[PDB]
Amino acid sequence: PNLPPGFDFTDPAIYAERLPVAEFAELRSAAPIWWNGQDPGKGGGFHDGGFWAITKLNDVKEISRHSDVFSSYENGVIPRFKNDIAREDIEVQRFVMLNMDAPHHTRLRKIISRGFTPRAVGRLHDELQERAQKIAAEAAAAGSGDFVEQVSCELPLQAIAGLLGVPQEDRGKLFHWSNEMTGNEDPEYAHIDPKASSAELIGYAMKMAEEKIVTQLIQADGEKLSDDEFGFFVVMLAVAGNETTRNSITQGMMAFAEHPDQWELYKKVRPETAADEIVRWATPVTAFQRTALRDYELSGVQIKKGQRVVMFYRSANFDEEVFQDPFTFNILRNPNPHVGFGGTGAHYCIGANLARMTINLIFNAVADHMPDLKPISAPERLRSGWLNGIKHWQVDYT
Ligand code: HEM
Ligand SMILES: C[C@]12CCC(=O)C=C1CC[C@@H]1[C@@H]2CC[C@]2(C)C(=O)CC[C@@H]12
Repeated sequence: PNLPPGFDFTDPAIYAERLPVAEFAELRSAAPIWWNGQDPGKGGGFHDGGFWAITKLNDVKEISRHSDVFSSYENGVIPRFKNDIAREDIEVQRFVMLNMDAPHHTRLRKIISRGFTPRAVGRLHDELQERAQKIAAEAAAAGSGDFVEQVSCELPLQAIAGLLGVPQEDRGKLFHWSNEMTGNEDPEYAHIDPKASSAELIGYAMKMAEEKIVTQLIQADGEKLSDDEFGFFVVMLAVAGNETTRNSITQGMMAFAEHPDQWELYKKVRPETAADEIVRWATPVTAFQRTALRDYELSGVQIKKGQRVVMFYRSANFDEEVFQDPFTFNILRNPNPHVGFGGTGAHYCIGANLARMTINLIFNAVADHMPDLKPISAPERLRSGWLNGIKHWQVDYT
C-alpha cells in the first residue's frame, strides 16, 4: 500500500489532528488485511511487534462472530494505551464484561441483560425526553457556546444515571467520575487519573449495592452480580456508554452543518433511519481488537495464534463494496449494515437501543429549539488511538 514508512493506524498523533480516511481507503484497495508493524516502545502498551489492520466490513463481521477464535480476554479490546502503560494495568481490565470470554462473559451478559430489556430502556424515555428539551432550550438561551459541553455531554450521562436510579444529589459526583474514566493521552486531560476515579466509582457502586435495575442485578434469580461485579458493571457503563454517545451527537451535528440539505430534511421528518446514519458517520469507537486463539485463515491471510487483529470500524463503515456513496451523509440510508455498535456476535453493544433513543431525543430537541445553529470555529479533536472524540466545538445556537 501507498503509506508512509512506519505508519500506524492506532497512532494517537494522527487522531489528535484528523481521521486517516485516505489511508484506510488505500488499505481497502491495495491491502485490505495488512500487517501494521510497531517498533519497540511505540505499540501503545503492546510489545508483540504489531497487529493485523482489518479494514473491510465483512472481515470485521467475521471476526466478531467467531469469538471462539478471536478473544477479547487475552489482550483486552482497547488497541491503544499510553506507550508506558504497565501490562498489569491492561490485564486488570479483564474484570469488565467487555474484556471477557465465554463462559465467564456468557454468565455476566445474561445477568446484565436484566438492565437492557426494552422495558428497562423504554421506561427511561419520558425523563430523557424532558431532559433533552431542557438542555436544548438552555443552549438556545445561551445563544452561543461549546456544543460538546452544552448539548452533547449531559444526556448520555443522565441515561446512565436513570438506568441505574442514581439519586439526583449523587449525579454530580457520578458524572465527574464517569468523565475521567476512559483513558486518553490528551494534554488537556494529563492531570486526570482513571485509576483514582475508577476506585472511587466502584466504592460508590458497591455501597449502592449494599444499600439495595440495581435491585434486579443484585437480587438472586441463584444468579446475580456480586457487589464487586456490580461495581465493575458501573465502571463499564462509564467507559462504554458516555463519551461514545456524546461523540455520536457532536459528530452528527457536524455532519448536519456540513450537509445542510440533510439537516433541512431531518428537521421536517425526523426519520427513523437518522440515528444509524449518525452512528455510522460518527463511528465513536474507531477500533477494537481481538487476539487469535489459534491459526485462522481470513480472506486469504494466514493469521497466527496469539496475534492481534484490530477491527477498524472507521474503515469498515465506509466500505465502498457495501455502502452506496459511503462518503455521503444520508439520513435515509438504507440498507445500513454498519458496525458502529460492533459486528453481530457475543459482544455486540448491549446499549445500542439506549444510544439510539438518546440520539433521537437530543436531535429532536436540537431541531425544535435551535433549527438555525451554525459553527463558529473548528472542532477540537481528542488525542486517542481508539476513541474518535471531539473535546470542544464552538457554535452559534441562534
Ligand atoms: C453511539 C453510542 C455507542 C457506541 C458507538 C457503542 C459502541 C460499542 C461497541 C463498538 C462495542 C463492542 C462490540 C463488539 O465488540 O462486538 C460496545 C459494547 C458495549 N456497549 Fe456500547 N456503544 C454505544 C453506546 C452504549 C451505551 C449508551 C451503553 C450503556 C449505557 C453501552 C454499553 C455497552 C456495553 C455494556 C458493551 C459490552 C458488551 C459485551 O462485551 O458483551 N454502549 N459498544
Ligand atoms: C477505567 C479503566 C481504565 C481506563 C479505560 O479506558 C478502561 C477501563 C475499564 C476497565 C477498568 C479500568 C481501570 C481499572 C479497573 C477499574 C479495574 O481494576 C477493573 C476494571 C478496570
